[PDB]
Amino acid sequence: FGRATHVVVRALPESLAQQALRRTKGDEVDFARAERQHQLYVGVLGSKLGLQVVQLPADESLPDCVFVEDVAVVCEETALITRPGAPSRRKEADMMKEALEKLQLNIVEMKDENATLDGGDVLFTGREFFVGLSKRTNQRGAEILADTFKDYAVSTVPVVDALHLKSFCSMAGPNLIAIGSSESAQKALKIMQQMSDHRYDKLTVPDDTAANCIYLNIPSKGHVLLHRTPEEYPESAKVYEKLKDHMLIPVSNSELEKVDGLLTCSSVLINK
Ligand SMILES: N[C@@H](CCS)C(=O)O
Repeated sequence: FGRATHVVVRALPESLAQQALRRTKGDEVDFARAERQHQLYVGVLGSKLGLQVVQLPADESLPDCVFVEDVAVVCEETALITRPGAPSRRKEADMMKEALEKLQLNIVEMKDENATLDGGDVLFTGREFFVGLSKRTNQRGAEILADTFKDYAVSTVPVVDALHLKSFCSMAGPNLIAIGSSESAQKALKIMQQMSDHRYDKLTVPDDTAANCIYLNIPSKGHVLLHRTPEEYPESAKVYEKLKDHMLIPVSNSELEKVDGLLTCSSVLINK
C-alpha cells in the first residue's frame, strides 16, 4: 500500500483562474501563484521522491483539467476511466485514457450514460473502497466501480456540504485515515467505520480540507506525507508536525483550493 513508480499530472490552463468550477466565490485565483504551487508539487513527486512523471498538456477548453484525480481511479494494474459528474470535465477523460494505456494498465471505461463518478469521491484504503455519493458521483457510478474492482469491498458514504468525499479525508498511512472535525466529516467517518469490519486508526485535524494529504511509501525514504502548510492551516499543521513516523513535506495548495482542488486532486499515482 502506498507504493508508486509513476504519476500522471496535467498543466494548469490559463482559463482555470476565472472559469474553473467552484462552490464558493471568495478570493480570486492568482494564476501565477497557482502555477508556482503546481511546480513545487510536481517537483517533489518527480525529483525528491523519484517518481516517473507524465506531464499532460493543458487544454484551455477544459478549465479544470489539472485535477486529474477525478478522471481515473487506479487499483493495482487496472484503471477505471470515470465519467465525471460535471459535463464540462467529460473530455478530460480522453487524454487520461491515452496516458494510462501507454503506462500499460488494463483500462475499463465508465460508459453508462446514467452513471457519473469523480475519482475524488473514491477513498481506497488498500483494504477496501469507500465511495462518496455526492453531486458528482451517483449510485450507478459507485456500482460500476464495485463491478470494476471485484476483489475489493466497496461501500458508499453520503457527501454533504463538500465537493468530494476526499474534500475532508484521505489516507495518511497503511491503517491511518486523516479526517476533518466538521459535523459532516465526522458523520461520514462514523458511517465508514460502521460499514467496514476493519478498525482504522484516525489522524484528526481541525480544518476539513487539511485532512487531504498524499501518503507514499518510497524506498530509501520510507513513509512520506505531503500535507498542507503551517501558513495555510496552522492548527492542522501542528497535528501533522507531531508525526515522527513519516517524512513530512509541507506543500502549499492555497490557489487551487479556491477552486476546491486539494492535494490528492492534482495527481493519479500508479505502481508498475
Ligand atoms: N474545480 C474542480 C475541482 C476538482 S477537485 C471541480 O469542480 O471539479
